[PDB]
Amino acid sequence: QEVKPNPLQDANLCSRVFFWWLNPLFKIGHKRRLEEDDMYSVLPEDRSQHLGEELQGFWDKEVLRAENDAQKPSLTRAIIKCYWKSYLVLGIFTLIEESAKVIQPIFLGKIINYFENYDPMDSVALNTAYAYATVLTFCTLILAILHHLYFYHVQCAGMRLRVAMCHMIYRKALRLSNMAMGKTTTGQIVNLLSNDVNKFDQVTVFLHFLWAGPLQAIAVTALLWMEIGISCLAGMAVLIILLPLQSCFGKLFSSLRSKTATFTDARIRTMNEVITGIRIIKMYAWEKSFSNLITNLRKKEISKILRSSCLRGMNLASFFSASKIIVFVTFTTYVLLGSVITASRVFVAVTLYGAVRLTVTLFFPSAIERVSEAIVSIRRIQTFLLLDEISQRNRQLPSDGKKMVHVQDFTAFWDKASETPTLQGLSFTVRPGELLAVVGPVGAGKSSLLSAVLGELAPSHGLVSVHGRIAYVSQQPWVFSGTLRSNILFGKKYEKERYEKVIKACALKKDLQLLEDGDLTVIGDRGTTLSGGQKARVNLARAVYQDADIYLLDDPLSAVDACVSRHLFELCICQILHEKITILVTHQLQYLKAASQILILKDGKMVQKGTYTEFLKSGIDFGSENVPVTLSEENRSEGKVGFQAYKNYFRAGAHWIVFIFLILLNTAAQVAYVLQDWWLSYWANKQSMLNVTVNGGGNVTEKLDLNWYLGIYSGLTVATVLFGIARSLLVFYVLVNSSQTLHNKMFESILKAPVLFFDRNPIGRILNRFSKDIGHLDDLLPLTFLDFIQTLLQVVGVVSVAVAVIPWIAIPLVPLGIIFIFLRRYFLETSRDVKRLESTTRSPVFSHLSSSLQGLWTIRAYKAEERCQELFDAHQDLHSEAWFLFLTTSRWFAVRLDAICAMFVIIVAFGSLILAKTLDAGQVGLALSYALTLMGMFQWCVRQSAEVENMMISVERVIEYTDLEKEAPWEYQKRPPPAWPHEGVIIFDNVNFMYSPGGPLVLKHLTALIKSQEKVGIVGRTGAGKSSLISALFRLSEPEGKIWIDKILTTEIGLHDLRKKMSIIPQEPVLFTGTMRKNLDPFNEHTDEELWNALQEVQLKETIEDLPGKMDTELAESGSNFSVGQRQLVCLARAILRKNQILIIDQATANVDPRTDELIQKKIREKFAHCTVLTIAHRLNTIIDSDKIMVLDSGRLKEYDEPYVLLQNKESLFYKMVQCLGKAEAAALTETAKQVYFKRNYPHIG
Ligand SMILES: Nc1ncnc2c1ncn2[C@@H]1O[C@H](COP(=O)(O)OP(=O)(O)OP(=O)(O)O)[C@@H](O)[C@H]1O
Ligand SMILES: Nc1ncnc2c1ncn2[C@@H]1O[C@H](COP(=O)(O)OP(=O)(O)OP(=O)(O)O)[C@@H](O)[C@H]1O
Ligand SMILES: [Mg+2]
Ligand SMILES: [Mg+2]
Repeated sequence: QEVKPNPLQDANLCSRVFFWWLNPLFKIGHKRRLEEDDMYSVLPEDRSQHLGEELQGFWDKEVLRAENDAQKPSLTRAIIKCYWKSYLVLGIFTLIEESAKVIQPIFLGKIINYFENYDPMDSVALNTAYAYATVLTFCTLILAILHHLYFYHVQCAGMRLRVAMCHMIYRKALRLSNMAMGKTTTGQIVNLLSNDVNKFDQVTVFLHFLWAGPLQAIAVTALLWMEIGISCLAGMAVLIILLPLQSCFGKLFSSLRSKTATFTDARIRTMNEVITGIRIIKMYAWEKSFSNLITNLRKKEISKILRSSCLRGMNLASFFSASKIIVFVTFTTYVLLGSVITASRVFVAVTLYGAVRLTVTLFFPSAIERVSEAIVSIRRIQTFLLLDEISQRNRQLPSDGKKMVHVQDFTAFWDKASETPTLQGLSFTVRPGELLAVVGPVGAGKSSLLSAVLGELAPSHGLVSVHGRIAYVSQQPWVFSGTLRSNILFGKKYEKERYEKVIKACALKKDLQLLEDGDLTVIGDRGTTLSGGQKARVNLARAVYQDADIYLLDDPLSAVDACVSRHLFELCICQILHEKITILVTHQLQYLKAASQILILKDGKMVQKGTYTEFLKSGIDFGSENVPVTLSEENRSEGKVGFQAYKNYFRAGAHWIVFIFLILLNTAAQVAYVLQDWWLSYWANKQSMLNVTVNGGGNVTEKLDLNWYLGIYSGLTVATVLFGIARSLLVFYVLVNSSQTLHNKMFESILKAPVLFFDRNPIGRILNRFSKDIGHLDDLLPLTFLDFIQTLLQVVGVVSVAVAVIPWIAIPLVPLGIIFIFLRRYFLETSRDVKRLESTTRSPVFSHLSSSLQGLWTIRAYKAEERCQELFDAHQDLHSEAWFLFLTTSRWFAVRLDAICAMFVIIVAFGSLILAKTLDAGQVGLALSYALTLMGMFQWCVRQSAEVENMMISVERVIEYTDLEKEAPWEYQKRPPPAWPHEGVIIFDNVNFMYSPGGPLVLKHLTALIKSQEKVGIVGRTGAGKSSLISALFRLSEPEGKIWIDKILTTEIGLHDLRKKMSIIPQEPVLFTGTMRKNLDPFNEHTDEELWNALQEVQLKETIEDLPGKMDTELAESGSNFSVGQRQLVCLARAILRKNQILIIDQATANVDPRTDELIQKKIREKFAHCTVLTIAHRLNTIIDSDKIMVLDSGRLKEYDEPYVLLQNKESLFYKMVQCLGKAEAAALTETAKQVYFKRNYPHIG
């Protein structure tokens, strides 16, 4: 699958300058659409691993020199020391080009001097005119040929720098410790890799012009001084009064960029709690809660960028304002001093200014802004690089060949600001062949003991020793993108004789046989495709298949069915891991009979540590075609999209009256700019005629109205300046408003998407369009729209000025125009698909980064950092190839445009003499300079239009999401009564649920009756449909059959109205980043009294009050500070505070100790004893006292009756399941069920 080599490496200079190696690519793109197998590979020196590892050495040398100097490090010094060698050589080309751009007007003015004094006698004049023509061609060739190659090399260097910085940021994020994890979130890294690197490839382009500005300005001032006297110093004064203002604007630009960045960080941080928990938001109708925050943050960000956009508009208006400013300046003095201008002074002035402005007034403020943004970018990258790194594992001592884990007197602190430690007095050891059992209450430190073995917890007192590889199993399963086989292997080689044994031991055979593809089906991100019980066993199978030496199982039997839990514990831990080192932690009091070492931890204090018989003897107790991968690329059909997107983009900004006032002001500014030069030429001609008539017998002396002329010129100039300023401000404001409206519409439409979209499209595919695709509309879109509208206006003005001349020069404008149109049409048909492929290849970078930033724990546990870095480098090169191809195509188009313009100039200069041998200056003279200005404006306008089309097809990616077909509306026309549900009777009648249209069936003929105020329990093997039934009830996807709730069909009411009447406890734990008050209730409607009452009921306030800011503690990403027990308690508190009629418990006692479990069960039974509670759990000790228990097997309901009736039948699946888990527990459960049945049936004798 190796892509063909890039023909650039096998090309000479003659084909590299003109980009001749792009003919087959364009010929292929013109016929069919481009694919990923048609993009050329990057050079061997432009790889990600070759640049990142090269810059890392320089960064390490710089930080070592800073540590030796005992000062603060800096990234700019290392960047310079690394990228100055391959960049100082490019300065000589700019130095010679800026000199040629000043030399060219000299010859342009000298060649016209011959036509001004045309004589048919002397041939030396013709000889020197031809020599001037030859040197003019010599200068224009080097000015218009190598400039695009220099731009291409600069863009390549910028892309290399961006790739190196991205690799460095990724390598830094792959080593962040737990302390640094609480200061930064995923949104920060997303922003740093999306927008903070988009300025490096742009700031390295304009610094040359930045430092060459004054050098060319002084040169052109000294050149003008040769003809103009002391009066020319006013122009230098204007320059030295304008440039310091542009330099001082850098501080304001830096402050505005810093504010934009610190706000965009918080704006992007609120993405995981919106997307990854879309089911939790839909099950609680909290979409408006997140919309009240995200749109407000976007409005604040827009208000902050308003000042930056106003400054950019002011600079872009000053760009074309300073030209006429400098025209008026020194001319107000040369006219008032008595001297006059007829043709020569004004002509040389305009011909010099036309070349000076394009650099000085354009690239200087742009370069200032680019440097101001790059400073903030480098500062943020350095701040991210100076975070607290993870404690690297020290060099282990040479052992005697054996492996063991020894911990003696361990003491560490999770948070240095806290007063109490997490662990106290740890002294134990594990040998190969033993079984350690950790038991304790909630929030005691059971998982901290396992985390300390890995190396994530810095030991504050003591020493640890780890000999051998570790296979860690996190409490929360982590499944990345890919098939189940790739998830089990995880870099290991496929071995059927061991894979089948691992599948049989983990009881995954039924799961692989019930699916449609077995172990070859794809799995979405975050394991949204599979269930919790399936991922909990997939992770264990992956850990077992690795064949490691240390197995740190962090409660893998918490979300697994009780019937298969015994089989798993018997055929995966006591048989496979019997010879290895393992530390199993759990809450069940039946698996500890086979363990030889039990550590009863309590609040991080080692109370007891012995065997299982020592606790019973002493008397102490401890219980008190093949489903392609993730819906590959589907963005196609980019066949010259029409005005359908342009109309929407123009209407989302302002009203039609504002849209027409915009073009009115644009044409007014253009006609004023034209009339300025028109009046200047008229005054010059009038002064020439006056000098002629006063030299040829000037009997009368009638001087022109000096005051009137000066006043009208100043008025025209001021009007033009004000019109330009106003139109720039209006355009920028309209474009900012349009971008904000488009972003708001996209955000409002995304929330209304079905649950299938979120788990069929990867996180990266919908995250890269919320930071880069929508962030470009604030950084590149208006700067490209206004730089093209003004260019088109200037082209129209130049054409209207030139049409007033003999059409002998305007006739050949039609073939040139149609050739340019054909070239633009041929180049866009390729550039569109090239940009599409660039976006499609940049998407997987973020798609993999989002999964890596969540699975870094398992990554460090398995030591797959090399594989992760290789995958990241491959994903980055996949996009760098398309970026290089886009840059090469743009440079080839520019080279072709410049070549055609030079050919047209040569033609109009050569083929005109045969007919103008007699036609002198005034009618043939200065026409060459006219044509040069015309071709320059054309070359600028074509590139501007190409860039605008590129930006339009880029924003088309956002515009496409305007429809985003949805499910049933929020509220239908028929509304339920305000007292509904009054009873809560749910009736099913042949209901079927399918996660995808045409997919495998889950619920097959499910019929059950649920009375009012009847506690119904649901049990059965995992992955059977226990959650599918809840999903069909909550209407996450359109089900079959009919579902009646209090004589009301679910398919005839509003989705939000149905979801707001049923509370639910989520199966997986998830918390929102923010304050505890907002996490408990974001609407801010609950009183503190009832909040504390609910906290006391949940039994969490006792430890909540320990923190100083009980209601102000800001949580980390996904609740990194809180544990699984704390997350479950917060979810229970939220469900209690909901206080609705219908309550559905899915998974509430997964990782809960038996004591607090029974406590909260009794509390719930006392509180909600007057409503219908649909509780679901694996442990029967909390549901054996229910009214009826459902038995879901393979989707179909096998039996549904009373628990005692099920126990009285030795053939029932419920009895066959409860027969396991020992004998005493089963007997106690049967006795409790019999007592409950007696008390319910015969109270007269019970
Ligand atoms: N990043 C963190 N910063 C500060 N404290 C933390 C962090 N992570 C966990 N904790 C603390 O550790 C405690 C939980 O410890 P640990 O994870 O070792 O046991 P556990 O597995 O949660 O116990 P159980 O399984 O009974 O819930 C929590 O009370 C929490 O306050
Ligand atoms: N988006 C999806 N695409 C394909 N299949 C899916 C999707 N969502 C769920 N499934 C399948 O539907 C089944 C539903 O299982 P369910 O979630 O009811 O298990 P569970 O009862 O939650 O397990 P446990 O009781 O251990 O938590 C899963 O086995 C899964 O394979
Ligand atoms: Mg735990
Ligand atoms: Mg479930």
